[PDB]
Amino acid sequence: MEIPVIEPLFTKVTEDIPGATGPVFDKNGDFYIVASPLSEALTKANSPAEAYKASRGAGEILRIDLKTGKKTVICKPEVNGYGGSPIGCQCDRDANQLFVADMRLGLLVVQTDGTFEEIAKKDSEGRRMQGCAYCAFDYEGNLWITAPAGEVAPADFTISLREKFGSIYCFTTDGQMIQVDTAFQCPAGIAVRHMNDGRPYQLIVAEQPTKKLWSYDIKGPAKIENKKVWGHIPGTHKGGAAGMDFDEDNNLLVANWGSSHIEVFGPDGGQPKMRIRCPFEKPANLHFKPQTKTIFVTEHENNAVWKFEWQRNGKKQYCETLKFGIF
Repeated sequence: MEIPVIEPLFTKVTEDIPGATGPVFDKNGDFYIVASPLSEALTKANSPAEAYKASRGAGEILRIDLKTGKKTVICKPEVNGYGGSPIGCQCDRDANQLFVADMRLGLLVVQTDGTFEEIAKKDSEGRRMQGCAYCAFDYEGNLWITAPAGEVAPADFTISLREKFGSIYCFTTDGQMIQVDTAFQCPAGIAVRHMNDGRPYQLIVAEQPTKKLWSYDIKGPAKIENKKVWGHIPGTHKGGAAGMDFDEDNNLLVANWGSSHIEVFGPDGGQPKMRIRCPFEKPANLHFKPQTKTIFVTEHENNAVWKFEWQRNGKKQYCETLKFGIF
């Protein structure tokens, strides 16, 4: 019949964060969120004129106190007077720093004290870098990245909502920014499926407006092939798959922005196995709290962050692993 639905109790975490996104935990269990006024301007009326304007500003990386919901500004990135537009974050393993996809600046590495380095003006072949949105570390330390925006600053902001110029990258452990595919209409969330023993072997990439999840076989660092449609995202609403994350049994949980649901895919994809009804239309991003069943969810109806309890712990993030396994 219909896909099965559950409807958990979501508890409020924090609010008043436009385009709330990039939830992430660092190595000390500090919780961060990113504010994206550019995202908000893109989902509103007169978005052409509004978002162009909003792209001259800077988004924010915030630390959230989990008890009180109080926000502290960590970083308002900008380079040569071009404001950053961060979206998605991952924490590094060997040092306590955030890798941050940025739609104007590319990829950033942001320290807890608020300094940041911009990683790449150009890719490995000398093409100008594209603005990035979501990223995912594999257990080998390669960062897989979606790039829905056009060329990074100083180019005017452009985004692949209608036209197919969104790209995929892999930033390798030895410092190469390699473009691994292109021609997506607004690629969004990205994730890496691993074998039980740690080998990365499948890349899952969200393509938002087309309501598809794509998969590739991972052959090695920056080596992907056998592009296929892997999952179908329900609904005909404006929006689609955004952020996504794995639980410890490799179920993929996907924010279906505009649908009021987080979709749950099993290891083999296809149709979602279940759906999770949210008390808001626009779930945008999600992230498990380390060693818990707790999922943190950002949403653009109330511009807030919430949490709920899932069936099992999240997949261990890269930052939770140990370089030598036992130490």
